[PDB]
Amino acid sequence: APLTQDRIVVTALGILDAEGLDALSMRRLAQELKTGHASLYAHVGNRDELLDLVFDIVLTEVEVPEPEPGRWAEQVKEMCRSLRRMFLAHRDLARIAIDRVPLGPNGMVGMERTMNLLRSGGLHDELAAYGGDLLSTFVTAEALEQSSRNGVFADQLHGYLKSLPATSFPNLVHLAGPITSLDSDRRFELGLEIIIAGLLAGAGE
Amino acid sequence: AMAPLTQDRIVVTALGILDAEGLDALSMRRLAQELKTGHASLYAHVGNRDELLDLVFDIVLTEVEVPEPEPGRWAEQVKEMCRSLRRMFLAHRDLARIAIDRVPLGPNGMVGMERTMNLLRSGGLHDELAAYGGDLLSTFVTAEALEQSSRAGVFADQLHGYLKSLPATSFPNLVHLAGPITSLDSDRRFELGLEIIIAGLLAGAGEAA
Repeated sequence: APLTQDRIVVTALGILDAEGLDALSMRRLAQELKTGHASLYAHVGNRDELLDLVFDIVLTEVEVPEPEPGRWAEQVKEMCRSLRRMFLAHRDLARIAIDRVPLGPNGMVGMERTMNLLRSGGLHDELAAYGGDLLSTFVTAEALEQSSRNGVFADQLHGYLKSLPATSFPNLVHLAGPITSLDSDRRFELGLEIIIAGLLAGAGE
Repeated sequence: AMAPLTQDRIVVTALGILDAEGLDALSMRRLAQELKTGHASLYAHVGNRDELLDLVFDIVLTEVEVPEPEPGRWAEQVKEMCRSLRRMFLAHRDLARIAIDRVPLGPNGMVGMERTMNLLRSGGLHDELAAYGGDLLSTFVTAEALEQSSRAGVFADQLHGYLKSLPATSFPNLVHLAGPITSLDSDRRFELGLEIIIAGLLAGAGEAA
């Protein structure tokens, strides 16, 4: 097999999947591929450059539906859920993403389709452009937080808040559970609805 | 001259280093040098570098003003409180970097959170929406800040020029939206995202009721 960018990225993604981001060093990479450092660099560049490629390669997993009449909110949700699923299937991938702009080949194609869908809901240019950005940021941040629970810290945070003097901190005592605790699924759906409802509001008539 | 060290004098000095020189310049050694004290008395007062940063984070939160609820002005008061948080980050180099992984539950943080939740609930938000909304608002403000600081006028005109000169037959939306996707000034992005989240919160409180 000739060394290629795509072979390097497949191998890199496999290490990441089975061992996590910290295990993906260029030294480890070169060693797995049975190649030298110079070849590695020539094909993918430095570590951050390689991670840009590994991010783009997994974006094929995100499906943006073709717009349908009267289904805009559900379809935008379906797209955000597809992005969530991508992160949940690749450990530490949200760590790579939380940082980056999805402008590689698959990212471009996906952004074109995303913007098609968003504009189709009647969103003005700035709203469609910024709303795609906000939704992507939201999804990535939530996936990162879920991955961060994969304990008791959140539980000690609960006891602390619950035992505050209720006369001085009535809201923190009362909301002690929701503030510390929320299920990943429920917070994702809540945040997704909030952003979608607010985009619709901005769209107006 | 030299007064016994207090926690406050130490933190204020640390924040000064951060403001002028950034987070990497702020080591315990630099801090002890700047205070002209020994490392025992520094550590007795503020612990390790991570504990110090928890303290620097809480001290600047004094700057965030969360208003007492005013009936009929809910949406603009939430904006106001969010703009105050943004102001604070913009004032303090590298501060969103410290904030991003931290829960603001020191003194200033906990009071700020109480007042925030007071304001959110005063708008008729049910418990989960109030609690989650507070989080989503702080998360959004902090992310924006991290990135107003992570920006440059070159890179955007490159990305703009890539998008703008894409085959219009292939990428009609990317070509047409090259400006917004690439341009958006910070103020504009900030206000749009604020509008969006506040409308969605009211929308959620309104179905509720």
